[PDB]
Amino acid sequence: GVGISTGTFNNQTEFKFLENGWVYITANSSRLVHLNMPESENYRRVVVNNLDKTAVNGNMALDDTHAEIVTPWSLVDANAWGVWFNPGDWQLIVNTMSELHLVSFEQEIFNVVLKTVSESATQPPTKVYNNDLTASLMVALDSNNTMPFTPAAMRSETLGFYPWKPTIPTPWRYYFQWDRTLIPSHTGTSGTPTNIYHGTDPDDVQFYTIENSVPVHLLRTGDEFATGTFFFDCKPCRLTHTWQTNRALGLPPFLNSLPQSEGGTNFGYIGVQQDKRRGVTQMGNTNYITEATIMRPAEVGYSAPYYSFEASTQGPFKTPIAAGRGGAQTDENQAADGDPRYAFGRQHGQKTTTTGETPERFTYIAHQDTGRYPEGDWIQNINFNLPVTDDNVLLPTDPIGGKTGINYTNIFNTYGPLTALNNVPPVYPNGQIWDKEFDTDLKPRLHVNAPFVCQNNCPGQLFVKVAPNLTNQYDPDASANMSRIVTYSDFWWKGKLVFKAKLRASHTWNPIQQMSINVDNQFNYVPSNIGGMKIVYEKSQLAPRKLY
Amino acid sequence: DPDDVQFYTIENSVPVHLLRTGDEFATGTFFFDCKPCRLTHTWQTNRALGLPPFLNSLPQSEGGTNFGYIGVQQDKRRGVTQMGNTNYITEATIMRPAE
Amino acid sequence: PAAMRSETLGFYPWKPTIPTPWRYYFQWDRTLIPSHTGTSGTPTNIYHGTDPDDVQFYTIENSVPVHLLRTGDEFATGTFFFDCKPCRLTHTWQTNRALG
Amino acid sequence: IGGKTGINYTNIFNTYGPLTALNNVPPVYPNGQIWDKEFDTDLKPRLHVN
Amino acid sequence: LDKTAVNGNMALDDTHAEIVTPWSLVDANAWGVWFNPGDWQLIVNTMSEL
Amino acid sequence: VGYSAPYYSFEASTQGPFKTPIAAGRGGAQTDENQAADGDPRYAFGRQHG
Amino acid sequence: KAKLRASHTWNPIQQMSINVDNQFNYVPSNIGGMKIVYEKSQLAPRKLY
Repeated sequence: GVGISTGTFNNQTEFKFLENGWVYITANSSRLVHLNMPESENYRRVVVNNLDKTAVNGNMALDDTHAEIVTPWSLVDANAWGVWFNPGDWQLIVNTMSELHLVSFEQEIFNVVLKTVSESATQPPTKVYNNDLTASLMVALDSNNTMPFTPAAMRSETLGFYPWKPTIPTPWRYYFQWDRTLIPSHTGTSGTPTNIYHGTDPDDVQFYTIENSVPVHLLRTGDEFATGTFFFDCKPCRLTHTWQTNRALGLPPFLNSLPQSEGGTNFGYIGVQQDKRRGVTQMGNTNYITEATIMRPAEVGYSAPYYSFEASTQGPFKTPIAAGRGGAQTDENQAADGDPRYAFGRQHGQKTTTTGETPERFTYIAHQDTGRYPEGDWIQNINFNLPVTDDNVLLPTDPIGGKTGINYTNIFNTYGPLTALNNVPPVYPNGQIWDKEFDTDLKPRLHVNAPFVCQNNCPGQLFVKVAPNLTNQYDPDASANMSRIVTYSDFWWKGKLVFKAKLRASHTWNPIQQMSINVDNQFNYVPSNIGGMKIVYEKSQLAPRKLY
Repeated sequence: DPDDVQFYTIENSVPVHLLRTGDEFATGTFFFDCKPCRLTHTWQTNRALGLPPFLNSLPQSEGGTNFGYIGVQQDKRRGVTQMGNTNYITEATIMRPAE
Repeated sequence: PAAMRSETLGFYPWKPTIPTPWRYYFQWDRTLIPSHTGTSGTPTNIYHGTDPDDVQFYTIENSVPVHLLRTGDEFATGTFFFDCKPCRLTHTWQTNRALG
Repeated sequence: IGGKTGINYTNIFNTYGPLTALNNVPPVYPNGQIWDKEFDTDLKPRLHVN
Repeated sequence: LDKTAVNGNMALDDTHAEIVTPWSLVDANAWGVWFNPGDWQLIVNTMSEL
Repeated sequence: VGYSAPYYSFEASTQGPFKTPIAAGRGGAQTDENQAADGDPRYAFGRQHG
Repeated sequence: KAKLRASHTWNPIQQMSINVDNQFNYVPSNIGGMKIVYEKSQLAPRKLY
């Protein structure tokens, strides 16, 4: 029936508590989605090459060169934490929960409406909107994962986070292979290094088309679409942060003299001469046992070359790392590498009533201190003669290559068989939830963008398109653009994402750190005098957990 | 080093079959447990993982010099980077799933 | 694990042994910029304290049952079963130059 | 390296990769440790040195 | 601070924070607690894996 | 077989510098105690333990 | 034991084929000389992510 509804709005979060301290969290999300017909119906192979920016010696990190295929479809993405949780629900979770399992995901398109636009061309402009009871909306769910995975979170291009604001899909595009050579330079280098785009190797050509690879449904106003329930197989995610670094693992030394009266200046003393002590050290040629030299079981965290850019065929890129600075939670200006910095618009958090194309940004400083403090590291000769001398110690202030701004910590890697590290914390709201595992034979131990990893497969991407509404004047033999009736679709999209969490328990006398509303953040959770919302970022691993 | 010495002899370690001109020896079927081997290569590098940026201004006519453009000033862009101390989002700087 | 400090039980049955005073680490933020015999002045050697988000004050009393053994009582832990991987009592000499 | 006459490239060098074959630590009688607890981290070390 | 204030002694750092409890720990996670030299001789000379 | 590491690397974190642990020590050090170097543990102990 | 390949894309992928620049590498010579040239294995492409 033309006038029969095919679905119901649902944005409730239901916490069905269950035996053994577990809780099934079913996140419902609903959105009115607005879709226009594509600029063209043709798959386009477009190449970007910003030789102007990189021609300036010293700017090679600004290389946007690439190739892509701009498809006539659009992508519906619900893979951001802000499509399923308001700040209250996130508080409930990250305060009262310890672990979080992804269970299932569904989505369905319903109440499809297609309209047409006609313009009068009268001296005072005016235009009218008419419904189409016969137009179709093309829907395609790529369940076999034949298409490339393009998680729109990276571009802040998922659906909106507000249940009461309409959203739009992202015009889907995917990469096309390309070679590219860009020798790095510096301000003051002569001439111009080789900055060349060489085209595409035939070995790597892959042109995917939804029409030729996925079933498509011609939905009308009285038709509906559902995906079916897809069950995840991801490893559990932990909502608690480890704080112990290598110096905080094991049995501390016995104190042979303790403070007699309380006070910040009354320290205690081990009271045993350092080379006369007892214990286990891997430093085999020295008798000194000190907190910096006592054997620890393994290593927490690793050092990586920071602000390294590596180059492969496609061009330079940055080397990713698991975590950033340790103890940098106080200041955003000291985040440095590792910690992710998000930029996004009014759909995804920025005060919806702001003006201008500048986005809103922040840097996520995680609570887990699995990081490094490069200005504290040093190498010294094996002979370990103390106190050390200039020639036998490589301080972070010693230039490498004669460059005063570079030091060995920039080129210094320590990931070995003894490394231990954690998965990336969830980022709310602008963070990804799940990411596909690489189809490489040997796999990375984690991903930096999504706390969960699809071990085998994870849900297909939903593609939408407004079916070509053709004028009578159509001739496929012409090279000119297809004449089309201006058409667009407002359709409701509903999702159901199921989690499972475990309720936390206190192991300590002291209380722990929790999310709370306070006067310094009161107004970030309520609409303004003109209805302008914003969703600020939230931590996810407040409570401490014992590493060892 | 004496502690590392290992001298082997076939005679003292394996049963030896004496095969005359009228004899034959068969080893017997062996069953492997090896991991699968893929006869396809992977062309993507870090620069080609994920969703490309939306090209605000596509080309209008074909030609070797007719490149597309993104249209948004780099410091003014939207997305994610691990370089937490800078606003620039670029194809060389944007976060990628792994390496 | 007391082995790291050589504070485990003794190794002779005929010599009595003492237990070790138990302690555990708190959380301290501490910075120390390395130097050499030749650096000028004194680089930062600062202790910052504790960040409230890493504080964990455990007590035995509030976490574990306590058994009050008088001069005629006994306490048996109960058998535990391990799940470790095997250890080898043999070594490898082959380096890369000796493979194949 | 860096002009320090007693620091050579081998001091800042790492050759660990997808090809490293290495063994577990041998027991040390009598001051060695017998067992250890695995760290409660999401990604865990391949061996303990203790 | 006194020891580490001397330039070039950073390796001798011992600073830390600990909780001193009224409890004592019984630890038998060492080899000598269990095996005498003769038993070790036997295990290491006659056994391959443990 | 085996790997190289930035031996006697000290790495700083929130709690202060620590020595980057390595799995195994030198090769050929069995013939000279002066070349024990990193990797191979050194045990210090008392009259309860040897 | 192997699995046959499918075609996930519009384009034709690369394949090994005899061509005039390489035909004589697979036939004996007038004096009976054989040679076996090396052949690539992973000709077909696949999507990584």
